[PDB]
Amino acid sequence: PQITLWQRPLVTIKIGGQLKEALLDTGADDTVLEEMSLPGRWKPKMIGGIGGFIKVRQYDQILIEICGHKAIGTVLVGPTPVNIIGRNLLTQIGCTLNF
Amino acid sequence: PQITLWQRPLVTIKIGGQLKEALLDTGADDTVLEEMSLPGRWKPKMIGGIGGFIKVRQYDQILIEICGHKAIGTVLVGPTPVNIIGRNLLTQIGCTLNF
Ligand SMILES: Cc1c(O)cccc1C(=O)N[C@@H](CSc1ccccc1)[C@H](O)CN1C[C@H]2CCCC[C@H]2C[C@H]1C(=O)NC(C)(C)C
Repeated sequence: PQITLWQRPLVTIKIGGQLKEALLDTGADDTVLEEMSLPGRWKPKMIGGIGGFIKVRQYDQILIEICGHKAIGTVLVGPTPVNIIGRNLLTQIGCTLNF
Repeated sequence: PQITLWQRPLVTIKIGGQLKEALLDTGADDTVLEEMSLPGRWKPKMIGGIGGFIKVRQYDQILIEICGHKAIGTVLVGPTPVNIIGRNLLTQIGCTLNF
């Protein structure tokens, strides 16, 4: 798809069998989702953005579908205001910025 | 142009005759630039990112040129680590996310 930006670029993703809405974010290096239980062992991690750092659980090799495209990568779970799909998964689905 | 996301999408912008590097961010609703003295009055404002809120100065009707493309809109100036070009300006240059 070609997504314009007059509105936030939110899309439906499927992860752990659940549908969730998430923001395509070229400014985020990582993918950070709201608190949820995923299978797998996880590692504590710290990530920062404007405002500061937050503690997150790092899950590796998680399967996630973004608008039907499959991606398998690291997903951070923690107290984010909104679900964010960062560059580690946007590259996997072949997403580019264009003008 | 088409910018891939292997690396952070940093591009050259020009504002008030000064060239600067800035991040194209579909996740940012606003444009936030590193501290700088712009003429004009401004309004105080608080914006939140991942770890919390920061105080910024809002300036209106600022002209920025992004890869030869002019945009004019509100810019927030505050102690950010990187200049962020948000959606309010990205839409003006016809920037789309494509996959
Ligand atoms: C989540 C994340 C990472 O995993 C790794 C690197 C950066 C980020 C990150 O938070 N990036 C942000 C840019 S701010 C930024 C700060 C430093 C470096 C690069 C970008 C997001 O792209 C945009 N970010 C998306 C999202 C983050 C959760 C809170 C709600 C928005 C807030 C918005 C944001 O911060 N907006 C401002 C107007 C304050 C700029």
